Amino acid sequence: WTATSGSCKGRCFELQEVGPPDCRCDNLCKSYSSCCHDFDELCLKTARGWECTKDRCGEVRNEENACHCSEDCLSRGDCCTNYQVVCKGESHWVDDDCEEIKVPECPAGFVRPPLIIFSVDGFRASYMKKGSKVMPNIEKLRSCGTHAPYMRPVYPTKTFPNLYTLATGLYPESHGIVGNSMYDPVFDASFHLRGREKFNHRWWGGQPLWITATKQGVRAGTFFWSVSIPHERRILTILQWLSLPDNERPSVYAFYSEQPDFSGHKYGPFGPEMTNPLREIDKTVGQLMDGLKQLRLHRCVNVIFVGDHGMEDVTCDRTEFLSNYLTNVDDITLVPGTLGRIRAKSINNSKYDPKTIIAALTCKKPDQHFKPYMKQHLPKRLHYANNRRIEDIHLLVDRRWHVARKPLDVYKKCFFQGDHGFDNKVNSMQTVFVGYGPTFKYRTKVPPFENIELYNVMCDLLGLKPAPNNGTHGSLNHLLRTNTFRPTMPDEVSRPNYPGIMYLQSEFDLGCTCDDKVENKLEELNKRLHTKGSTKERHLLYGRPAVLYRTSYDILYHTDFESGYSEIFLMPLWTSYTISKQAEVSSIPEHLTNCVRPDVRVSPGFSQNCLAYKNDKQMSYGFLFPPYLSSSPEAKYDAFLVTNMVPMYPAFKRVWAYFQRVLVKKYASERNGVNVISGPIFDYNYDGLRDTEDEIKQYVEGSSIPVPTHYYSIITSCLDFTQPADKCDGPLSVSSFILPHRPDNDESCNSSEDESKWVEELMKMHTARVRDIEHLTGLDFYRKTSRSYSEILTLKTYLHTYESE
Ligand SMILES: *[C@@H]1O[C@H](CO)[C@@H](O[C@@H]2O[C@H](CO)[C@@H](O[C@@H]3O[C@H](CO[C@H]4O[C@H](CO)[C@@H](O)[C@H](O[C@H]5O[C@H](CO)[C@@H](O)[C@H](O)[C@@H]5O[C@H]5O[C@H](CO)[C@@H](O)[C@H](O)[C@@H]5O)[C@@H]4O)[C@@H](O)[C@H](O[C@H]4O[C@H](CO)[C@@H](O)[C@H](O)[C@@H]4O[C@H]4O[C@H](CO)[C@@H](O)[C@H](O)[C@@H]4O)[C@@H]3O)[C@H](O)[C@H]2NC(C)=O)[C@H](O)[C@H]1NC(C)=O
Ligand SMILES: CC(=O)N(CCCCn1ccnc1)Cc1ccc(Nc2ccc(C(C)C)cc2)nc1
Ligand SMILES: [Ca+2]
Ligand SMILES: [Cl-]
Ligand SMILES: [K+]
Ligand SMILES: [Zn+2]
Repeated sequence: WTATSGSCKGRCFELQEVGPPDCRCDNLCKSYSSCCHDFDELCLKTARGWECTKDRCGEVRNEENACHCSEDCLSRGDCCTNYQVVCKGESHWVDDDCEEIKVPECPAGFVRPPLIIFSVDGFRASYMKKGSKVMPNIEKLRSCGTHAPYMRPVYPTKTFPNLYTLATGLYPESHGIVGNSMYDPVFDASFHLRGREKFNHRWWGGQPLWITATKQGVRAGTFFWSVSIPHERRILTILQWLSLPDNERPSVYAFYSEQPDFSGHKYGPFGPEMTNPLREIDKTVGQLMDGLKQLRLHRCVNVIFVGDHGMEDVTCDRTEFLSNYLTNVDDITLVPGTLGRIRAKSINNSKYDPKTIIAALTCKKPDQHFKPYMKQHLPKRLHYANNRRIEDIHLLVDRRWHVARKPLDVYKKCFFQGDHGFDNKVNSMQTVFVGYGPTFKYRTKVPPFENIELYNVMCDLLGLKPAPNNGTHGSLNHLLRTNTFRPTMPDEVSRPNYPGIMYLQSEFDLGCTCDDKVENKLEELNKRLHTKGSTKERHLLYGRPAVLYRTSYDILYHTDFESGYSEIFLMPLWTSYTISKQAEVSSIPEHLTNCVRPDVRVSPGFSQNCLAYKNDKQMSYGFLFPPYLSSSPEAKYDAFLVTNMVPMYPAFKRVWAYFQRVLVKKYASERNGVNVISGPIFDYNYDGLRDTEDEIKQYVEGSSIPVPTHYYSIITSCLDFTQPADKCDGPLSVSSFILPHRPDNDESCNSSEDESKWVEELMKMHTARVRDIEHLTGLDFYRKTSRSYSEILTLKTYLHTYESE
């Protein structure tokens, strides 16, 4: 019930929300069917339109007008945005030359430059170039301010997940808005686009920017706009709020546009119908900037022009139907479209089996346009699993396609030409970022970055301490002229042991053998030097990784590689080695094929054993530093130490062996040498965070050797590839991956072919940021470089995407 008989008289677009049954006058009351009876008349005036014309100049104020051209309008804060232009000989903001904003130029009583977030739904990154002719205001913001070529959205590349990631700095699995549609089994409640459930606060986790601001004494405009409020009214409402007295005036505001997403769905991303929507957004930007100029705020306000996701060409004829795959189609519920999520239709049906559903969906047709995954097998860069609202079974849908349950769903639910939702690495889903204002840099282009980073910067722009989130605070310092956040490196928690030779060979009873007895002060001085770290500078280029949790581990030096060996997990946490452009690949000699060697620096009790691998019929083993890359026959023996060995399913060894034998050398060739850090990851509860030992669900049979869920590598070289990786004077270049450690290659439909046809494609799909590896390992990389710490944070958030330009 709402007592709609109250009135909006002097309450139009009020900032405090009133609770039922009192009637509302705020910018969301329409959406709730709760506005006062006189809201339209009072608050949504339209008379005479939105622009001053010469004849209205100095009019007598008529309060019926949508906006005003009378002399008192600047004091009242409610002129038409073109008032000064038409009536006072002023120029439109877009016509003025740009001039650097070195310091905020604000009216008296402004405590800080306000922040205005101008968000545009469906605004694809390439519209900045392709549409540039018809967007002069947006083009001026972009060229005069700070801009990225694109900004990466979160997965799924849907509206609400992305807008709420913008507002919180959190992945969707952590903020809880994991799609535009959801079922929460604990609430037994469903969230949808249409309806009222979605307004219930229990869906919405984390702490969005408006709440962060309010808790710390910074007032916020209400960010959400009901759809029938016209854009011109939204802009005039923001500008009016900006004329409130100091004590009442918000410092942060948002505007939202349903365009260009609305028309992109109907016409496709580049339909000729798309020009008009882009012109219209531009005109809205021009209204805002003109309105700020009138208020003397155009060199005071920081403006962020930001999109949520792009738009791809997708048509009804490109739908895959689960009825072409599953016999039991009526026993499942599908969340359909540009992603798939599958769960059981009834929890009372115990003949529902996810394994047989996955199998029926796996590489069943030559051209199949979606790939099924248990959510924990999805690429870790998507961070899309650790939420009860995310169904165990997921379908990653190819760009340009939909998945649906049955054909009748597509014509009794073509009607559309664009859609979005796909993998957040897809070019068509990339969106835009421009920052313009005193706090942003002048005419500066910055590299693409991820939208989870923006919340931190929005907090910096408003002098707020960000709530805990998934941005890496400091990684976007290079966007800002001032207000940078000067992070310190985390403190190492565990210091390493440096074991010398402490064990005789016969103390080990590991069931390992090696043909290594084939056997000098010239050479013997040298090997001692190597075991004490004499080549450490060559193989450990950026310092040892810091261990940021409590653990027991040893640093182990060798000719060709250095490792941080965990006595708790019985394997290295990290292995570090450098491969020059000139390095040679060799084979594993015939006599050494099954060689494993006890490491006399590490107790038997803290070593793996070969008997466990013999007894475990499913599990084999691999090496972190690859024997193929040994610098010499004698050095090669180091690669077979039991302390360089890790458990690997045979299927995964096909992947690993190809990476180590072929690809590392290819990279050293292309990049002028590479430094590699490889190691295991254990994320059995799929939370993106390192597992403690009591979370491990699987061990090599009969032993305490834990089995990794994933293997990572960080591959660093010099950004200026004219310098070799080990003598780089400036910025670095990095690519990384987190490969899932699986007992089959069912993910790779071409896996029966030679590794050269499928392995690198797998690795590309599992590309990662150094930062993703840091969360999964509790390690901190790049601690000793000649680079600024902020620049290193940016490197650590880098994702190498493999998309074309
Ligand atoms: C991205 O950034 C985010 C934010 O920094 C990172 O997420 C954080 O990770 C922390 C570590 O996992 C986690 O800390 C836990 O918090 C528990 C208290 O949680 C409540 O309070 C906070 C603070 O306001 C609030 O934010 C939480 O909100 C969550 O929950 C509701 C849903 O219930 C949602 O509205 C919201 O969306 C959010 O959900 C997300 O997180 C939860 C987990 O909290 C997931 O279940 C969801 O899927 C969703 O992703 C909460 O309202 C606290 O109680 C925990 O402490 C337990 O564990 C420690 C171990 O050290 C132990 O000391 C304690 O005793 C306790 O154990 C007890 O519970 C156990 C499990 O139930 C049980 O086994 C034991 O026997 C004990 O009884 C813990 O400290 C923090 O909450 C989240 N924060 C957020 C916002 O998500 C995220 O990790 C980053 N991602 C990456 C990859 O880096
Ligand atoms: C009410 C409603 O349902 N919508 C969404 C329609 C989805 C349509 N759609 C479906 C498929 N494709 C497109 C409208 C909406 C959205 C955001 C918003 N304000 C806002 C501004 C800034 C921010 C961040 C940037 C801080 C967050 C929120 N006001 C209104
Ligand atoms: Ca974990
Ligand atoms: Cl969805
Ligand atoms: K075995
Ligand atoms: Zn859309």
